[PDB]
Amino acid sequence: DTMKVINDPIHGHIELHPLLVRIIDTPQFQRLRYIKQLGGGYYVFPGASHNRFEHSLGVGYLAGCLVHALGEKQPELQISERDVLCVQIAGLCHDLGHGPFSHMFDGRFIPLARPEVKWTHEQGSVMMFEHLINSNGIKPVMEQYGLIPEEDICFIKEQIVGPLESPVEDSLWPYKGRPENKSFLYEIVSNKRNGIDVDKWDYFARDCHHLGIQNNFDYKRFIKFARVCEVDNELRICARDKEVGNLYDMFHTRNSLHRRAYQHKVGNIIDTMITDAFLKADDYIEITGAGGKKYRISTAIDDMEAYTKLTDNIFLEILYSTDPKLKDAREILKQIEYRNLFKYVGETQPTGQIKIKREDYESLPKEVASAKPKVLLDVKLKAEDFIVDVINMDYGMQEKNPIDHVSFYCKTAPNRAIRITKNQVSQLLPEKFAEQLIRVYCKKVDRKSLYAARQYFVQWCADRNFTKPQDGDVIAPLITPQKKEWN
Amino acid sequence: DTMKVINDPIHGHIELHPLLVRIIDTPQFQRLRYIKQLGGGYYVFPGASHNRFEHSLGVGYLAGCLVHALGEKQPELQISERDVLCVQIAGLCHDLGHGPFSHMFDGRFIPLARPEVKWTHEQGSVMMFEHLINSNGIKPVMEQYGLIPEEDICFIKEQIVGPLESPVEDSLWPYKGRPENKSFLYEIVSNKRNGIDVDKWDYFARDCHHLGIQNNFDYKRFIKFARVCEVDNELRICARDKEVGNLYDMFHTRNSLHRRAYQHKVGNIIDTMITDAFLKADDYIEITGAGGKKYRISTAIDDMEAYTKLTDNIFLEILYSTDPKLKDAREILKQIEYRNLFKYVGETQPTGQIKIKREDYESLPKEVASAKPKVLLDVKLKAEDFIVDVINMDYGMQEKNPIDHVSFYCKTAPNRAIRITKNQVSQLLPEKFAEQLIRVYCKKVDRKSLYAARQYFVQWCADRNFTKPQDGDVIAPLITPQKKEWN
Amino acid sequence: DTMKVINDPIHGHIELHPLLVRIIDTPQFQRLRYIKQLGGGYYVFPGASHNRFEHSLGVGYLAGCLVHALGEKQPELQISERDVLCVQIAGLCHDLGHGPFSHMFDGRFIPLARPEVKWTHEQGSVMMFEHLINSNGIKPVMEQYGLIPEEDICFIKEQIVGPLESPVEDSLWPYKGRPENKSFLYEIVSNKRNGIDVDKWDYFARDCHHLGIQNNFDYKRFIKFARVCEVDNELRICARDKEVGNLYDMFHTRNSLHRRAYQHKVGNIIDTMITDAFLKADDYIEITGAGGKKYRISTAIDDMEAYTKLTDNIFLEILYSTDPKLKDAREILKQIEYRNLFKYVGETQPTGQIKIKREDYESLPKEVASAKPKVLLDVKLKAEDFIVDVINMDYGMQEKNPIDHVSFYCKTAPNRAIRITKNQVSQLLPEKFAEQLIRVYCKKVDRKSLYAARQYFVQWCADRNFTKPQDGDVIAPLITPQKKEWN
Amino acid sequence: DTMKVINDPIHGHIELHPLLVRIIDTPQFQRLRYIKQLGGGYYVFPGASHNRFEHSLGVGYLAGCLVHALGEKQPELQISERDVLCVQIAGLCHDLGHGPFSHMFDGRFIPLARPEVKWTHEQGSVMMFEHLINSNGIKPVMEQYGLIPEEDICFIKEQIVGPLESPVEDSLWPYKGRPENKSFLYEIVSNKRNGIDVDKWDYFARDCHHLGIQNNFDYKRFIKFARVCEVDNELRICARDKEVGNLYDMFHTRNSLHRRAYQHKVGNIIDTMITDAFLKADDYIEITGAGGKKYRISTAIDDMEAYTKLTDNIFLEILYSTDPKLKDAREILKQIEYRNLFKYVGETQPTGQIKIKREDYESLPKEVASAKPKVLLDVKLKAEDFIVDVINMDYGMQEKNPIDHVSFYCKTAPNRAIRITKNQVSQLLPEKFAEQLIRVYCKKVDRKSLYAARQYFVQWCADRNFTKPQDGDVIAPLITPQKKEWN
Ligand SMILES: Nc1nc(=O)c2ncn([C@H]3C[C@H](O)[C@@H](CO[P@@](=O)(S)OP(=O)(O)OP(=O)(O)O)O3)c2[nH]1
Ligand SMILES: Nc1nc(=O)c2ncn([C@H]3C[C@H](O)[C@@H](CO[P@@](=O)(S)OP(=O)(O)OP(=O)(O)O)O3)c2[nH]1
Ligand SMILES: Nc1nc(=O)c2ncn([C@H]3C[C@H](O)[C@@H](CO[P@@](=O)(S)OP(=O)(O)OP(=O)(O)O)O3)c2[nH]1
Repeated sequence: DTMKVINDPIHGHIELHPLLVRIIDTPQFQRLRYIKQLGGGYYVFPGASHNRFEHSLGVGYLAGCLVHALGEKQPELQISERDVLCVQIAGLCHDLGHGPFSHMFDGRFIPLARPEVKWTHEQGSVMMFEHLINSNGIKPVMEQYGLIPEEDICFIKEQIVGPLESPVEDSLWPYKGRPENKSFLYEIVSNKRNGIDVDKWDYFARDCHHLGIQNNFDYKRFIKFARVCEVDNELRICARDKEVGNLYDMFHTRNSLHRRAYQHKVGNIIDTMITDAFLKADDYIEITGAGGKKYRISTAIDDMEAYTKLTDNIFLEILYSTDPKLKDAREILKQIEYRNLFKYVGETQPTGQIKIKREDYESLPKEVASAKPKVLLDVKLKAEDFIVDVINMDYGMQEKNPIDHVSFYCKTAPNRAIRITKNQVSQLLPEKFAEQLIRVYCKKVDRKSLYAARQYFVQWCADRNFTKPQDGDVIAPLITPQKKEWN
Repeated sequence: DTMKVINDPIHGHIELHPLLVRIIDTPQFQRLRYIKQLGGGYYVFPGASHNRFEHSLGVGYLAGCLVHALGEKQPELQISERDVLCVQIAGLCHDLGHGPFSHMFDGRFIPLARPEVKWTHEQGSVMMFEHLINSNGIKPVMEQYGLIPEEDICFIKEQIVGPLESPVEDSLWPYKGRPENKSFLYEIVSNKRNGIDVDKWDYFARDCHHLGIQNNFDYKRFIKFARVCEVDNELRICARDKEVGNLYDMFHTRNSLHRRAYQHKVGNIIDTMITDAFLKADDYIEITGAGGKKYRISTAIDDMEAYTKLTDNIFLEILYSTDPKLKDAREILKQIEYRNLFKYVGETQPTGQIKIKREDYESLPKEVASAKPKVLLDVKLKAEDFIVDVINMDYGMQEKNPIDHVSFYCKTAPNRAIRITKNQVSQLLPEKFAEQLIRVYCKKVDRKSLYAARQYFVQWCADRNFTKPQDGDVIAPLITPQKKEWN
Repeated sequence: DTMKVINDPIHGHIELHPLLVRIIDTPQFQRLRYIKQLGGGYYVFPGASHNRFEHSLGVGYLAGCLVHALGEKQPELQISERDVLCVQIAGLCHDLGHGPFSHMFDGRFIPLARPEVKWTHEQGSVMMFEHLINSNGIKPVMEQYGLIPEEDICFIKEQIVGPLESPVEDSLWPYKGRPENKSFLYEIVSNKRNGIDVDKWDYFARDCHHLGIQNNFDYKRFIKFARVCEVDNELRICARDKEVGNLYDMFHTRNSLHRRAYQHKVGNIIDTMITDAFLKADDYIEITGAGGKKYRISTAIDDMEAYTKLTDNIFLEILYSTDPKLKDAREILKQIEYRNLFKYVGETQPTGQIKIKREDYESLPKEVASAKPKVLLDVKLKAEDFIVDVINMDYGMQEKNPIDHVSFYCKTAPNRAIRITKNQVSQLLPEKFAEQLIRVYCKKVDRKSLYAARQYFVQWCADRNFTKPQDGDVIAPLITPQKKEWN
Repeated sequence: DTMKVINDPIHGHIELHPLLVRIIDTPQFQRLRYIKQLGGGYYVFPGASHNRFEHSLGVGYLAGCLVHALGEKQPELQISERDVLCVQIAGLCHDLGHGPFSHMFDGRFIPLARPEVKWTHEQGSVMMFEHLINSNGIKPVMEQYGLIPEEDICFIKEQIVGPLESPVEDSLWPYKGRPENKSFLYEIVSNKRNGIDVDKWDYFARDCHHLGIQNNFDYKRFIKFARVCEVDNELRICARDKEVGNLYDMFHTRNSLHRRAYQHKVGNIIDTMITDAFLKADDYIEITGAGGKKYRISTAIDDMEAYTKLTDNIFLEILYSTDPKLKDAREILKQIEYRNLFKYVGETQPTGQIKIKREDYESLPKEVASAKPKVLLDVKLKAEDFIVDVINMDYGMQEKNPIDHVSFYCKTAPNRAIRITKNQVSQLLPEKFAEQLIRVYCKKVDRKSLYAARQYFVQWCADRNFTKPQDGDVIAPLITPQKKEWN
C-alpha cells in the first residue's frame, strides 16, 4: 500500500495515506461522486457541476495540512501521526450522508416528507461512517497503522457531530475521544465554537472557482498566523491579532456567496419544484434496503444499505419513468426541462425585532392570498398558486458575532490569548449579523396572473409594515403612495 | 423574449439571442446536461466533472464572437444578423448527439455492440437537431427572427457535418446552404480544412481549467489577428503571418492534453471496463422509443425519442439494479467502485512505417498470449486475461501537417494570402505528426499473474521489433540483454 | 499610421487609435514610465513594482470599452467616434502630473515643502496635457482625425478636472466642452458624482494582481448592466437595480485594499522618511527648467519643462550623491537601505463625532510628548522623537454614502431611474462610512526608548478618551486598569 | 531576530530565516531593487516592470522548499539546517552582480565597451557576495546560527559559480565546499549538469505572470516526484520516470518564452540602442569607487564599491543630463523616448551545419552592404546604416539534449536510476536543439531607405543560400523568382 497522489484543481497535488485510500475506495464514499454540491445552482450557473467527492477530499487535505503545520510550529503539543490520520479521516468523512442534490433533501424535502423526524446530514454521515467501517472491514487496517479503533472511531464521530452520548451540560469535558490537553483537535474539521474551519475554506475556494466568482480569502495566511494557546484552561487554536480584519473579510465573503449564488431566485424555485416532484413521486419509488427490504425515498434515511443508492439518480429515474403512477412528478420535471418555471414576484425585509419561525412557514401563503388591494383586479388568486421562500442570512452564529468567540495572540506574547471587540477593529463593520428575507413566487405563466400576484404581494407587504420592495414604484405604483412611511 | 445572460466561469458573461434561448430550453438540449465531457477522466482527475452543456454554450458564444469580430473588421463581407444567428446555432447544437460518458459510446461501445453500422456523433447531433426542430416547433420562431428555415437548416447541418447529399468530388461547390462568396462561414464552428475552430479553443480552456493543468493558448490574440482573404477563388479565414508559432503551440497544447489527461492509463482502463459492463447489460436494458417501442442501449441510436433518454444514467441503472439478469454488469461496476481495476503492464511504440489498423485491434491479445519467454514462469496465461489498447496521437490530420493547410497575411499586404512551410518557421519543430502507442493490461490482481503478464508483454515487444519499454530493465531485466539493439 | 496593439497582463490585448499612439509617444507621457504607482508599498510588497504608464493605458482602454458598449446598446444617444477618441484621451492623460513615488509628493511632500500653495495632481496633469499638446504639435493630428481641438481640448480638461473657468454654482450647466444632452460623458473616466469610474476598476485589478491579493469585483458585469437614463433632466449612467450589492462590494473592496496595502504601517513610515529626505535635500537639487532656468524639487511644479524630469530618479540622485551638502538626506536614505526604520508604537480610533483636521496634524506630537504616565520611566522623550500619522478611511465621499447618489433601472422599465436606500438592500451594511485612525512611531531603535514611547502613547490615548489599543493589555498592562471604561 | 514573512504574488507567503533577513538588508542586495529583469522588454510589454529583487527572493524560497522536501522524503541523506541555510543563501545571492537593465550589460555592453575582458554576471555576483559579507560583518551572525563561514562561504561560491580554484579536470571531486556524499546539493540553485533548477522555475512563473502569457509548467509536481539516487557513485537528484514528458514541456516553455518575449524585435532593437547610448556616454560618466576613486561605467566592474551604484539609474542620468558632452547619448535616448526606433528589415535562418561565431558578428554589416540586387535602386546604403542581431535558440545545452543528462527512477525500484532516450518517449519531439536566427535593421525612417534596405537584405539572403524570408514574395517579389530552390 504505497502513498497515492491526486491532481486536484484547487489544491494542486494531494498526497493520501494508505488508510485514507482504503477508506475512500468503498461504495459508501464513491456514493458522493454522484451528488451535486450545488443542487439548484447548476440550473442557474452552468459551471457549478462539482460534486461532494472533491470537496471531501479537499477538506481532508486541508485538515491534514493545518494539523501538520500546528504540530511543526509547536513541538510541545505532542501531535502524533495517529492524531493526523484521525483528523484527516474526520475531514474526508464529514459529508458522507447527503441526500440527492445535497441541500433540498436535508432542509426542504425531509421537513415536508416526514416533519416528525428531526434529521440532519451530520447524523447521516455518522451512520454511513459506521456502515463503511463495518462493511468494508476497516478496523484491521486501522490497527495495522497504529490506530486504536475503539477510541479513534469515537474521536472521529465526536469531530463530525460533537458529544455523542449526551450534551455535556456538566462534568467538565466528559468526552471519550481525546483528553483535555488535546482540546484543539475538535476545531480543525468542523469548528463549533466560532465556525472557522477547513470545510469553510474549501467550499469557498471550490465554489468561487466553479461558479465564476472571485474569492476574497487566503487560508494559507491564516495557517501561517495561527497558534495553539491555552484559553480558560483548554488549548484552543488562536489567530494573530492582525488577522481580525481578514476574518471579518472571510465572513463577508461567506455572506456575499450566499447572497449571489446560494440564495438565487431561480435556483431556489428550481429546488422547490424538484422537492415537489420528489414529494409527489415518494409513494412509487422503492429502494432495496438490507436483507431484501424495500424503502421509499423518505424512509431510506433509516437504512444505510438503501441510503447508499439514494443519490441524484432519482431525478432521472422520475424524469425517464414510463410508469403512469409517476405522471405528475414526471410532468413537473419536464416543466423544469422546458424552463416553464414558477414566476418571481418580489422580496421583502422584516423590520420588527421578532422574526417568523419555521413553524409559520406554510401559513404565509394563506395570509398572502388574504390581501385586499384597492386596485382593479380582474382575477382572484388562491393560496395554492402562491409560494413563499424564507431565507435566513447569518454569519454561522445567528444573533452572535462569530469573531466575539475567537482568541488572538500578539508578537510580544506568543502564548497569551486576548479578546478583540468589534469597536476595537473598525467603525465600518456591520451593526447586525442576522437578517431575514422572504421571496414570493407564482405558479401561473400568464401576464394577468403576474399582475394580480404582484398587486397581492405589494398589498401584503404594506399591510404588515414590511420594507418597501426595491421596485415597488414601477411594478405596482398604485399602492406605494398609500404607504406614507415608504416615501 | 428579452436577451438573457449567463455567468460562465471560462468566458465570463455570455449574452444569448432569444432564438438561442428557445433552442436550448428543449429536452434534446438539456439532455447534454447529464453527459460528462470526460467519461473515464472523472475517475482519475476528481475535478473533471464538467458536462457537454457548458461546452456547447461556450462554443456557440465563441463562434458568435469570432463572426462578429470578422464582420466588424471587414464590412465589405456583408455579414448579416442571419449569418450570426446561424453560426451561433451551429455552435450550440454541434454536440447534441453524444452517448453516455460521451466518448466510449462513440469510439468503443458502438464499434463492439454493432460493428456493422458506421456511426459518429456528428450524425447523431444532426438527427437530434432535426428532432428538436420538429418536436418543439422552432421553425415559426426562426421565421419570426428573419431566418429562412428551408435553407438555414441546411446551412446549419452543413456546418455540423459537411456536405449533406453526397461528397462534393465534382461540380465546384454544389452546396445548398450558403453561396460561394460566404465560404468563410464553414470554418467558424468546425473547421474541416485545418482544424482551427472555436470548439478546440473552448474545450482547451475548459479542460485545462477543470483538470488542474495550465493552458498554453490565447484565442483572443488569434481573433484580433485573423482576416478573411480570397484564397484560390474562395474566401477563407487567414491568420497573421507572425502567428504561425502560436498555431504550432496550439497543436502542441492539444498533444500535451491528450498525452496527460485524455490518454491516461487508469482512465482508459476504466472506460474499457464500463464499456464491457454496458456490453454485458445491453440485452436487459430497454428504453421506450417512439410510439411505445422498446429499444436497447445499442439500438437506441436509431430512434431519437429513445436516444433522448440514453445519458450517463444507465451507469447508475446497472449499478443499482436488483435484476439477477444484470448481475455480471453490476459486478463489473462494483469492481470499478472498489477500485479493483485491471492492472497496468506496459506500453510500446511501433517503429515500422506501417501502423496496425483498427481491423487488427482484437487480434493483438492472441499474439500476446502466444509469446514464449525464456524465463521460469510458474503460471500460463490466456488471451482472455489480456487487454490491449491502441492509441493514435495526431494533430487532427493524421499524416499531414495541419499548418500546411493554413493561409497567412502580412501587414504590408492585408489582402494577399501566402503559405509558410515548416522550415521557414523553426528547426525545432516535430519532424512527424503521427505516432501510435499500445497499452497492455491484465485482469488479475495477484503478483504472480502480474509478473507473468509483464514477462509475456516484454517478450512480445522484443519479438516484433518494438521499442524498449521505459522501464524494461527493472520489471523484466532477463529479456532486455537478448535485444542487442535495445542496448 | 496603422492601429497598434499592446499585450497588457490585466486586459489582454488593447487596440490603440493612431491619435492615441501619437499622444503616448511623447516625453510628457513616457515620464510616467518611471513613477511607481505604490511608492512606499514597493518596500513592503515586493511584487508591487508597477508604474502609472500601465495604469493610464488600462484606464484609457476601459473608458473606450465602456463608451463603445454604451453606444452599441443605445444607438439613440448619438455617440460619434469623436466622443470615443476624446474620452479615451481623457483616460490616458488623467495621471500625467504625478510627483516621484506618486503619492507622498501630492499628499505629504508638497504640503510640507510649501504649505502656502494648494496643489493637486489633477492640476499638474492638466498642465502637462497642455505642454504635451503645444510642444509635440498634436493639434494638426487631432484635426486630421475629425477632432475640433478648440472645444475637444476643453472637453478633455473638463473630464480630467471638472469646471475649468469657475465652479458652476449657477447658470445651469454653463460648460463649454459638451452640450447638456451629452452629460453622461463626464462620468466615464473620473466620476465626480458617485465615484464609479474606470480608473477605480483598473487600479483595483492591477493592484490586486501585483500585490498578491485577490480582487472581489467584476467590471464586465457592471458594463453589461449599465444604461444611460434621463435623471432630473440630464442623461446619467445608471446601473441595473440588482447590482446594488455588487456596488457595495466594490466599495468594500476599496476599503479592504486601503486597509491592507495602501495604509500599511511600514509603507507609511517609509514614505514619511523618504519625504523627510526630500525635504532635507530640497535646497541642493536643481532641475533645469525652461530657457535654462534652474528649479528646485518643490518649485518644479511651476514649470512643466522642469517637472517632466522630476520622477522617481531623485531618490537615487540623493542616495548616490557624493555632495557633502546632501549628507543628511543621504544618511536618511541609507537608513532606509539598511531597514533601520522608525519603530512602531501603536494605533488608536477617535470616538468623538469631531475629527481632527489637517491643520492640527503637526500639533499632535506636542501633546504626545506632554503625557505623564504613572509608571517607572528611566528616560524622558521629546516631541522630536515622536511621529504621528493620521489616516482617513472613507468610501470616496467622506461622510456620505456613495450609493445614495446612484440611479438604478429595472427590467420592466429600462428607461425610468429610481433611488435605492440602504435599508432596502440589507441590514448587514456599514452604519458609517467615515473613520479615522492615528499611528504613532518612534525614531530610536533601543528597547528602553520603545518601552517609554509605548507608555507615553498609551497614557495619551487614555487621556483624551480614545479607543483601547488592540494590544493595550500586554505592551502596557499598567495603564489599562486605570481606564475603567476600557474593561 | 524573529522570523519574517513576505507576501509574494507568485509564491504567496514566504518565511525568511533571520540570517537571510540580515543578508538581504544590505545595500549590495537592495541594489537589485532598481534593476529590471527584462531590460528592453519593458518597452514592448508594458506589464514587465519586475526587478531582480523579487526573483532572487523567489529563487531562494524555492531552493529552500526543494531541499526541505528532499530531506523530509529521505531522512537517510542527513540534511541539516546548515545545508538548508546555505542553499537558501546561494539562492538569494545568485544574481547579486547584474548591470543596468540586467542583460545588455552582460551580453552586449561589456563585449563592446571592453572586448578584452571576459566577464559574466556570476563572477560579479560572487564578488558582490564577498563585498557584502566583508562590509556588513555577516560572519559573526553566520557563526551565531551554526554556520562555519570558512567552508560555508566556499560552498555558497561553488553553488553560484562552480569550481573556484580551477576546473576539476582531474582528482575526482577535489571540491572544498561539501563532501562527496552531498553531491546533490550542487543542483538545487543552479544545476550545471542538465539545467533543471529553481531559478528556471521562478523566472518562468514570474515572467509569465507579468508579461501576460500563460505558463505551461508545474514545479510542485516535479518536487513531489523527485528523489535523490546514487548515480555513477555520486548522489544526484532524480525525477520520476513518468515526468520526462513534463520535462520536455518545460524546455518547450523556455523556448516559447524566448521566442515570444525575450527575443522580441522591438525589445532587441531598443536594447541595442540603449547600449549604443551607454557606449557614447561612457567617457563622461564617473562613479565614485573605493577611497574616492572615480570609475567609468565600463570600468566599474573592477570595484564593487562603485558597482553597487551602477544600476538602471544611468539611463535617467544620461536622459536628464544638461552636460553638452553627453549630447549624442542624450539624443539617442530621446529618440527612444519618441519611439523613432530603427526600422525592421527581415530575418533569416542559416541552413548549413556551420554557424557563424560571435567573432564574426560585426563583419556581417560589411557583407550586407556589399549586396548587388538587380533591381532599380535610387539610393545606395552603407554598412553604418545596417544593424545585424544574431540570436541563438537552445535548450540550455547548445547542441546536446538536456534530458539526455537526466536520471529517472520508477515505482518498482525507487533507488535505481535509469536513462531514457528520446525515441523511448515520443516520435513527436524536436530532432534538433540548436538553431540560429539573424535579424537586420535600418537606422533611417524614410520609405525609400526601407525599400533599399529590404532589397539589399533579400539579395544578401539569396547570395549565401539562406532560408526564404517568411514574407519574401511581398516586400521584395523581384528577387525570389531568381532563387529556384525557394519556390
Ligand atoms: N458574477 C455574478 N455575480 C452575481 O451577483 C450574479 N448573480 C447571478 N449571476 C449569474 C447567474 C447566471 O449565470 C447569470 C444571469 O444571472 P441574472 O441574475 S443577471 O439573471 P436572471 O435571474 O435572469 O435575472 P433577471 O431578473 O434580470 O432576469 O449570471 C451572477 N454572476
Ligand atoms: N501574448 C502574446 N504573445 C506573443 O507571441 C506576443 N508577441 C508580442 N506580444 C505583445 C507585445 C506587445 O505588448 C503587443 C504587440 O506585439 P506585436 O508583435 S503583434 O506588435 P509589433 O511589434 O508592432 O508587430 P507588427 O510587426 O505587426 O507591427 O503584443 C505578444 N503577446
Ligand atoms: N495577503 C496579505 N494580506 C494582508 O492583509 C497583508 N498585510 C500585509 N501583507 C504582506 C506584506 C508583506 O509582504 C508581508 C508581511 O506583512 P506583515 O504585516 S504579517 O508583516 P510586518 O509588518 O512585519 O508585521 P509584524 O508587526 O507582525 O512584524 O505580508 C499582507 N498580505
